[PDB]
Formats: sequence, structure tokens, C-alpha cells
Amino acid sequence: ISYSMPEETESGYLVANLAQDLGLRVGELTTRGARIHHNGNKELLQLDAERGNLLLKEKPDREALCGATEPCVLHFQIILENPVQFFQTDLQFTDINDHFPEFPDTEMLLKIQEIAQPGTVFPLKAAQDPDIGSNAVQNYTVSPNLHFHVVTLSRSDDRKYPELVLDRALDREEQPELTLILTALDGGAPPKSGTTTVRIEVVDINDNAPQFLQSLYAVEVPENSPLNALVVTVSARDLDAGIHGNVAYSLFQGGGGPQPFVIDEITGEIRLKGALDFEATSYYTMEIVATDSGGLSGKCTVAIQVLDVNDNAPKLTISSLTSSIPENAPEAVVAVFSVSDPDSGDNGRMVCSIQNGLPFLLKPTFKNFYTLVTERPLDRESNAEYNITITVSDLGTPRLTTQHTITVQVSDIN
Amino acid sequence: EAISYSMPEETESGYLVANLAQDLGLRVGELTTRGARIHHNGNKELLQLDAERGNLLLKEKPDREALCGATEPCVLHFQIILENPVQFFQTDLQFTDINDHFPEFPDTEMLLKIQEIAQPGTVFPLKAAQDPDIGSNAVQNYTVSPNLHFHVVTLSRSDDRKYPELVLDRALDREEQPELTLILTALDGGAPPKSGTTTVRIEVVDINDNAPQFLQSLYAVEVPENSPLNALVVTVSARDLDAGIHGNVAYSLFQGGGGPQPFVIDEITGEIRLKGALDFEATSYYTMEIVATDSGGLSGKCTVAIQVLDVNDNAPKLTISSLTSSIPENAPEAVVAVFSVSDPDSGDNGRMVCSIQNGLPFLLKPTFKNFYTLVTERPLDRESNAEYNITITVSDLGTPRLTTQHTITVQVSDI
Ligand SMILES: *[C@@H]1O[C@H](CO[C@@H]2O[C@@H](C)[C@@H](O)[C@@H](O)[C@@H]2O)[C@@H](O[C@@H]2O[C@H](CO)[C@@H](O[C@@H]3O[C@H](CO[C@H]4O[C@H](CO)[C@@H](O[C@@H]5O[C@H](CO)[C@@H](O)[C@H](O)[C@H]5NC(C)=O)[C@H](O)[C@@H]4O)[C@@H](O)[C@H](O[C@H]4O[C@H](CO)[C@@H](O[C@@H]5O[C@H](CO)[C@@H](O[C@@H]6O[C@H](CO)[C@H](O)[C@H](O)[C@H]6O)[C@H](O)[C@H]5NC(C)=O)[C@H](O)[C@@H]4O)[C@@H]3O)[C@H](O)[C@H]2NC(C)=O)[C@H](O)[C@H]1NC(C)=O
Ligand SMILES: *[C@@H]1O[C@H](CO[C@@H]2O[C@@H](C)[C@@H](O)[C@@H](O)[C@@H]2O)[C@@H](O)[C@H](O)[C@H]1NC(C)=O
Ligand SMILES: *[C@@H]1O[C@H](CO[C@@H]2O[C@@H](C)[C@@H](O)[C@@H](O)[C@@H]2O)[C@@H](O)[C@H](O)[C@H]1NC(C)=O
Ligand SMILES: *[C@@H]1O[C@H](CO)[C@@H](O)[C@H](O)[C@H]1NC(C)=O
Ligand SMILES: *[C@H]1O[C@H](CO)[C@@H](O)[C@H](O)[C@@H]1O
Ligand SMILES: *[C@H]1O[C@H](CO)[C@@H](O)[C@H](O)[C@@H]1O
Ligand SMILES: *[C@H]1O[C@H](CO)[C@@H](O)[C@H](O)[C@@H]1O
Ligand SMILES: *[C@H]1O[C@H](CO)[C@@H](O)[C@H](O)[C@@H]1O
Ligand SMILES: *[C@H]1O[C@H](CO)[C@@H](O)[C@H](O)[C@@H]1O
Ligand SMILES: *[C@H]1O[C@H](CO)[C@@H](O)[C@H](O)[C@@H]1O
Ligand SMILES: [Ca+2]
Ligand SMILES: [Ca+2]
Ligand SMILES: [Ca+2]
Ligand SMILES: [Ca+2]
Ligand SMILES: [Ca+2]
Ligand SMILES: [Ca+2]
Ligand SMILES: [Ca+2]
Ligand SMILES: [Ca+2]
Ligand SMILES: [Ca+2]
Ligand SMILES: [Ca+2]
Ligand SMILES: [Ca+2]
Ligand SMILES: [Ca+2]
Ligand SMILES: [Ca+2]
Ligand SMILES: [Ca+2]
Ligand SMILES: [Ca+2]
Ligand SMILES: [Ca+2]
Ligand SMILES: [Ca+2]
Ligand SMILES: [Ca+2]
Repeated sequence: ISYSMPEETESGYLVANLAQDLGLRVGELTTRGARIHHNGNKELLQLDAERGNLLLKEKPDREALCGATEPCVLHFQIILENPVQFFQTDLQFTDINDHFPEFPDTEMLLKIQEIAQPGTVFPLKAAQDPDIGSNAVQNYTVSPNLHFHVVTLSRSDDRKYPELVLDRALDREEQPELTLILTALDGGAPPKSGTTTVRIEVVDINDNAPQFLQSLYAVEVPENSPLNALVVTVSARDLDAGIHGNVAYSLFQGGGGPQPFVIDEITGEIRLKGALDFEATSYYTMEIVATDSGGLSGKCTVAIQVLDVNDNAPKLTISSLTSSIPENAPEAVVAVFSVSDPDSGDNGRMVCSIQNGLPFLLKPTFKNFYTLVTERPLDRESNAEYNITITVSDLGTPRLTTQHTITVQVSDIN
Repeated sequence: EAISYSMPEETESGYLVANLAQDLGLRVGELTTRGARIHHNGNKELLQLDAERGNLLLKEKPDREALCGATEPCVLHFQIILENPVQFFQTDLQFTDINDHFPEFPDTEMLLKIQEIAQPGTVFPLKAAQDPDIGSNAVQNYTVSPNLHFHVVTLSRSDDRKYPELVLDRALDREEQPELTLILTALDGGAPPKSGTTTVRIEVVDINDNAPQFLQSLYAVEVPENSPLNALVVTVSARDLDAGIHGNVAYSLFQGGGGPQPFVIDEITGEIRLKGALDFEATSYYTMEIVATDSGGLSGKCTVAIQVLDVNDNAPKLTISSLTSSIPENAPEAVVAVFSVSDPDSGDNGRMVCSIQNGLPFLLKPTFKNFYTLVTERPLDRESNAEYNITITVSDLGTPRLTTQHTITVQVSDI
């Protein structure tokens, strides 16, 4: 004979009316010297022989008695002596939902990279439940968010294990860290729950390119500026963090000609490497390029205009027509000369002068092109030779003067 | 107006610039009669005057880049003077640039570090080639050595200067081709064109685009019940196609939703060790899942099934319930006692047999499964023996064999 009864029933519960089930008289139970025999460690059942009833001595717990084995049936044998008779009886215990779903870890750590595409699965630790069947784990739900959703798998021996599925791509630049609530629901009535915290750490991915604060840099620097002069400092910013955010500055020269400028890849400072000359090159158009450790780059145009400095003296060049000059020759051209100046503005503008005492005349024929002509015929006895010191001088600040001497002799017939 | 003569660069000295006498409309004798002379700003005479044949010649070879450079046009303003009578003429000499310079790149080798997940259409700035020439004689085109992942584009800017930029058309893969080498060539527009090559070495940056994979899809291992605590069961290894911090793997143990399991995993080596005690009579079969995870989130999973082995570590449990301490003399078929045997083990380790002495006139009769009875085989007088000893000996059929015995003394009555 076999009897069935729910788990965790209070001790002293009336199991079965043994007297009626055996079809024997009430006094016969104590008459035959009814005893109970079993190899169990604990005597779960005590026999009331006077009323012929089978009673529980202690409160049973299925998980501690059977555990994983199902059905939980305990076999024992009751013996009678008058006459000698044996009766094997089995007792089955129906499992109840008296266990709450418990997660292994109080928090689960997930480090998901930013470029993780939707549909990507992530394994989660399952909630365990010592119960059996519908009283065990049945459902898994995740706290309402816009990124993930959990799905339950009944793989293998019908043991349910949850895994998290991504639906919308992550972004560390928007939300660095996620915190979800993983809830496990039982299939019993009423259902039992078990909650844990899913900690999602979004790993940074270099998906952002560095950009300069200014698209154009325009700075003026004098020609006579000292070596290692701070021309301009350039700054670029990256939206990413760590090594993925570090930038490296590189100088791209424009067209031909050497660039006397150097950039620091770290600080972003542009400084003088060589010499500057407004007369050689007055305007530089270059491009600074900041690049991360990934290859993503940003570019900016830097324009540097050199300032003019009066550091050039006028170049006086003279070609003589007549080494000697007749006495009674009116209006004679002694020599013709031209002046030069690479500078600009008043630094390039130049006025030339001659001694006022000399009977000669400077006649400006062409632009920066003068002629030295005698103003009147000359006698020999007065002055044999003449030292004419032409002095060309610019109108800049400071003023630079260049002068040259020519000797002209007046001569009649030999 | 003033007169101007044009002449290509790098012309050999002694070149016939122009018939100056005819251009000025003067007689052949008149030019040398008036003492025609040449005046220019430079000390170095670039021009020399031939008053005999009335021609203008070159005294030095002109270099446009050394005279003008970037300025255009390269015009030298010079003057011609006459002395019979005194007269002044303005004349200009323009030097047409010639394609006499090779395009050169500043650096012999340019290093690029491009990500593996770089999307097509991504631009990568490259340093331009230098050319002191002007117009069509400067840098005009940019071509890149035949590859599969890149193509160069020639862009113009500001003063219509040409600069190259590299364009990706096919995504890279460090697991396929870690490093790439290109030849960047710059082509002139002159005739014939002139090239300028340089190394462009592209180093593919690693991106975590590989998930860890287990060598085996299933792991099976037998472990004895008597095995010690914290003993290495099996070592699992997973490989990652990536490298560096994107390649190192961390192992995690995932158990079933049934009950607690006595096992632990090493994150580095991948060794599974025992955590608690093992008993075949408790839990016989274990199914766990090992999950390998990198530093990016990409994972791989393998199923590890371990069944424990049964050992004969449980002696049979004998429990005897006696009915009669004393027995009648001439009583046939008398039931002395009734006992039960147990064995939690399985197979021959659980199978058990019971024995009694051969000299005793008692018979051991089986009534129920693993449940026997001690009954007299035949009546017997007292004068032979007053009391008898019955040592029930129960033993399993395992290896080694475990035995357990217990004695019961029974007396006869009625004299
Ligand atoms: C069926 O099996 C039975 C069970 O056997 C058991 O299983 C086997 C495998 C063995 O493990 C065995 O040990 C188990 O018991 C058998 O029953 C038992 O049988 C044994 C032996 O047959 C009885 O003796 C017991 O064992 C000791 C024997 O010692 C042996 O070794 C030594 C040294 O090798 C050797 O000693 C030498 O003996 C000779 C001869 O005397 C001497 O000349 C030598 O000098 C001496 N050597 C030296 C160095 O000195 C022996 O020859 C053996 O080989 C024995 O010592 C031991 O004695 C103690 O333990 C018992 C415990 O029961 C005590 O008995 C109780 O004492 C109480 C106190 O006086 C007494 O109370 C009195 O009660 C009465 C009324 O009842 C009155 O009221 C008084 O006022 C009270 O004081 C109790 O009544 C008494 N118990 C009984 C039942 O009467 C004893 O005093 C002492 O403390 C021990 O006796 C053994 O007794 C016996 N078991 C029982 C319960 O009786 C049975 O024999 C088998 N069947 C057959 C047919 O054989
Ligand atoms: C598992 O649970 C899913 C989510 O149900 C939600 O949670 C419960 C506690 C209620 O608040 C309910 O209003 C929510 O929608 C269900 O969509 C799904 O069907 C369930 N699966 C099974 C097998 O029951
Ligand atoms: C005219 O100049 C002649 C040349 O002298 C030169 O110029 C002067 C300024 C010094 O620098 C001298 O060392 C040069 O050799 C003179 O010999 C002559 O006396 C000068 N005539 C007059 C009237 O001063
Ligand atoms: C440069 O060369 C390529 C290949 O020969 C050609 O397709 C392209 O039209 C050229 N560009 C110019 C501006 O000539
Ligand atoms: C299980 O338990 C949780 C709270 O722990 C409830 O929110 C849920 O609805 C279910 O009752
Ligand atoms: C599981 O999650 C619930 C969410 O309601 C918490 O209230 C609880 O403390 C446990 O963390
Ligand atoms: C994660 O967060 C939940 C609430 O969101 C806690 O209840 C839990 O203990 C863990 O700290
Ligand atoms: C560019 O092309 C010319 C031929 O047009 C080669 O001679 C030169 O070496 C470079 O490859
Ligand atoms: C540029 O590259 C070409 C081909 O590698 C060489 O031949 C040339 O000398 C220059 O270095
Ligand atoms: C880049 O190109 C140069 C030719 O200038 C080679 O020498 C070098 O090995 C790389 O291919
Ligand atoms: Ca329970
Ligand atoms: Ca439950
Ligand atoms: Ca339960
Ligand atoms: Ca982003
Ligand atoms: Ca990012
Ligand atoms: Ca970046
Ligand atoms: Ca200067
Ligand atoms: Ca200057
Ligand atoms: Ca000046
Ligand atoms: Ca040249
Ligand atoms: Ca060229
Ligand atoms: Ca040239
Ligand atoms: Ca790849
Ligand atoms: Ca990779
Ligand atoms: Ca990886
Ligand atoms: Ca065992
Ligand atoms: Ca065993
Ligand atoms: Ca055994």
C-alpha cells in the first residue's frame, strides 16, 4: 500500500487510518504487538496502535530527503506478531513551492564594447531553485530598458538558463554604464521571485574622430623674431577617452619651399626652426593634422603672415658714360645709376641725394632710375677733379643709408 | 610703349635674344656709333650687347627659381642707353619656366595606423610632393601602387595647389593582413612627365572583432568518488584570433538551475577544481557550462559534462528485529527473528548476499526484496543444545568486498 501527502506538513498530522485500511479490528493492532521497522536514519512515522492510526513524528522536507530524485518515496515495513505477518508500505511526498529563486552572485558584471551589434547574445548566471517541475524556475524577465531584453533557454535537461540579448547599439559617449534588474519568476501558484543586479560596463571604442577648436588659425609674426618663438598653439579635442582619445599633431607644409616651422605632437605648439625673411616668403599656408591611435584624423588650415622689418640697405648701382668731360661742353651726362630695395612700404621707398656745392644735377628719368648730368660748362684751372658721393637713403624706420663715390675729371684738349 | 622679349629658362649663354638694331629701328652703324650700352640693377651681367652685329646676347645661364622663385612672371627690367645723342630705352626680359625639377616628397616613408573596423570612404591625409616649377610643370597627378584596400585622390586648394589624400574602399582585417605597404607616386603635367615616389606603410590597428572559441564543443570526464577536495578535474583552453588585451581570455563557470555544484574555475589557466565533497549516492551526474569572455564582451561557451564514479565505500546496513527470545522445543516451522539489509551503492557494489553457519539447523528464507526471515528448518530437542548462536553475515559483491555480521542468540524451551 502507498500513501501520498504534500511537503512540509505539520508534525502530528494524521497520515492514514491503518486499522480500516488493513481491515482488522481496533484492539487487534495492539494485540498483534504491532511494530514498525525501517533503515531510515530518522523515524518519521510513529504508530498509534490503540486507535490504529499512523502518525508523523517530525515535519518532512523533500529537498533534504530526496533532493533531485523524483518521486520522493520512502519504503518501510510494519510487522505483526499474532500471527507473524509483514506489510511493506511506501510513502510519497508531493513537492511544494517553498523555495524562493536565489541568484548565485548579488551582482553580475558585464563589460560590453560600444560597437556591439544588435542580436548579440550575452550569457547570464541562472537562478537556482531546489524545487521540482512547475515549482522550479519557469520565467526570466528584465527591468524595462531601451537596450536589452532577456530570453530563457530550456536547453539540455529542460533546465532553464537566461541570456541577455541586445536590441539597440550602445554608446559610451551617451551612457557610460547600465544597471538592470534581472528577475526570475517561478511557475507555481502563487509564483515566487528572485532578483539580482546586472551591471553593464560599456567599454570605450574609438568611433570618434578628433576635431580642432578652430577651423582656421591666423597669426602674424615679425621677420626679426627670435629663434624658438611661440608662433601659435593649436588644440584639438577627442570625444573618446583613454588612449583612444589621445591626439598627435602633424605639420603638413603647403606647396614648394622649406618650412621653418615645427609642431609639437603633444602640446600642439608651432615654433621657429629656421630663419624668417619677408623678402623671400611673406605668407605661409599650412595644414595641421591631429590623429589618434586609431587613424581617425582632423585637419585645420593655419595661415602665418610675416611682418616686414627694415633690415635691407638700398642697393646703389652705377654705370659711367664719360670718364672725362670736355671743358666747354654744356649739359653733359657723366654717369647713369639705378637703385634697388627688396623691402616694402617706406622701407622700400628710397630718396637719393648729392652734395649741394657740386655743380652737378641728379635728374630722375625713370622709376628708381636717375641720371647724373652737369648743370653748366666748367673751366679747368678751378677744379681738376671732382669727388661725387651719391647717397641713397630709404624712408623707413630706422633709416638705412647707402653711399658711393665717383671721381669725374674735367679735361680740355691734351 | 616699352618692349618685352620672352625666353625659356636655362638657356645656354650666347643665345641670340633679339636683333636690337632692327627692333629699335636704328641703322647698323648707328648703333655702334651712338655707343649703345646696357644697364641693369644686378652686378652680374645677364645680358651682353653686340653693337657690331646689332644683336642682344646672353652672358649667363638664367635660372628662374634662383631669380624669381615663386613670383610670376619672372621679368627682368633693363635699360639701353645711347650717347649720340643721349637717349634711354626701357626693355623687359621674361624668363619662361622649364620643367627641370623632379617632384620630391619630404619624408621617404610615411607611417599610417589605420583601424581594422575603418569604414569605406574614410580619408587619410598624406603629405604633398614639392615642385618649385609653375603651371603645368608642377605637381598635377597622384597615383598609388596597385592594391585592394586604397586609392589616392588629388585635391586642389586656395591657390590651386594639389595635395593628395588616401581613400579606403575595402575594409581592413588585421587577422588577415596585419601590415600593408604602398608606393605613392606624384606625376608632373609637363612633357615628358616626371615622377616622385615614396613609401606609405600602413599599420593595421587591432580591434576586438573576434569572439573566443573553445577547442572542443563538449568536454567529458570521469572522476572517482573518493577523489580529494580541490583536485584538478580537467583543463579547458580557448583561443582568440585577436591579440594583446583583445586576445587574453577570462573563464567563468555557469551551473545549472537545479542545485549547488562543488566546482570552481581558474580564469587564466582554465582548470576546473573540486570545491566540496563528492558522493555517488548523492549526485551522480553533473552538467555545467564554461564560458570564455575577453575584455570586450564577446564570448564563447562549451558544455562540460562530468559523471562521478561509484566506489564501494558503504558497508551493508543490517537491522534485526527479533520476535521471540526463546523458542518451543517440538515446534515446527518457528519464526525466530526478521531482519532487513540496505546498501545505497549501485550495481554489484549495492548487490548483497547474506549467509548463516552451515552447522546450524536454522534456515534463512527470503520474503521481500532485501528483506529476509530467520526460520527454524525442523524441530529439535533441548538435550542436544540448550541455546544456539546465529551470526547473520551480509556482504556486497563489489570490489573490494565489504562484509558486516551480527549475532543473535536463541534459546529452546519445553525441556
Ligand atoms: C554464543 O555466543 C555468545 C556470545 O559470544 C560473543 O561473541 C563472540 C564472537 C565473542 O566475541 C564473545 O566474547 C562474545 O561474548 C556466547 O556467550 C559468551 O561466551 C563467552 C565465552 O564462551 C562468555 O565469556 C565472556 O568472555 C570472556 C572469556 O575470556 C576468554 O579469554 C580469556 C583470556 O584469553 C580466558 O580467561 C581464562 O579463563 C580460564 C577459565 O576460567 C581461567 O582459568 C584463566 O585464568 C583465564 N585467563 C586469565 C589470564 O585469567 C577465557 O577462558 C576465555 O577464553 C570472559 O572473561 C567474560 O567475563 C566477563 O564479562 C561478562 C559479561 O557478560 C560477565 O558476565 C556477567 O557478570 C555479572 C557479574 O558477576 C553477572 O551478574 C550476576 O548475575 C547473577 C544472575 O544472573 C547474580 O545475580 C549475581 O549476583 C550477579 O553478580 C552476570 O550474570 C554475568 N553474565 C551472565 C550472562 O551470566 C563476567 O562476570 C565478566 O565480567 C565473558 O564472560 C560470555 O559470558 C558469554 N556471554 C554471555 C552474555 O553469557 C555463548 O557462549 C555462545 N554459545 C555457546 C554455546 O558457546
Ligand atoms: C515571462 O514574463 C514576461 C514579462 O511579464 C512581465 O512581468 C510580470 C511580473 C508582469 O508585471 C507582467 O505584466 C509583465 O509584462 C512575459 O511577457 C512572458 O510571457 C512570461 N513568460 C512566461 C512563460 O510566462
Ligand atoms: C678725392 O678722392 C681721392 C681718392 O681718395 C679716396 O677717397 C677718400 C674719401 C678716402 O677714402 C681715401 O682713402 C680714398 O683713397 C683723393 O685722393 C683726393 O684727395 C680727393 N679730393 C679731394 C678734393 O678731397
Ligand atoms: C591621373 O591619372 C589617372 C590614371 O591615369 C587618371 O584617371 C586621371 O584622370 C589623371 N588625372 C588628371 C588630372 O590628369
Ligand atoms: C516576484 O517578486 C517580485 C518582488 O521580489 C515582484 O515584483 C514580482 O511581481 C513577483 O511577485
Ligand atoms: C532584487 O530586486 C528587487 C527589485 O525590486 C530589489 O528590491 C531587491 O532588494 C533585490 O535587489
Ligand atoms: C543591484 O541593484 C539592485 C537595485 O537596483 C539592488 O537591490 C541589488 O542588491 C544590487 O545592488
Ligand atoms: C614615374 O614614371 C616614370 C615614367 O613615366 C618613371 O620613369 C619614373 O621612375 C616614375 O616611376
Ligand atoms: C620611389 O619608389 C620607387 C619604387 O619603389 C623607387 O624606384 C624610387 O627610387 C623612389 O625611391
Ligand atoms: C617604400 O618605397 C621605397 C622606395 O622609395 C622602398 O625602398 C621601401 O622599401 C618602401 O617600399
Ligand atoms: Ca522545502
Ligand atoms: Ca521555487
Ligand atoms: Ca519544495
Ligand atoms: Ca560613440
Ligand atoms: Ca567611443
Ligand atoms: Ca578618437
Ligand atoms: Ca630681410
Ligand atoms: Ca625686410
Ligand atoms: Ca630698406
Ligand atoms: Ca631651374
Ligand atoms: Ca617638375
Ligand atoms: Ca623650373
Ligand atoms: Ca576581422
Ligand atoms: Ca581584430
Ligand atoms: Ca577578442
Ligand atoms: Ca558513498
Ligand atoms: Ca559509493
Ligand atoms: Ca556496498
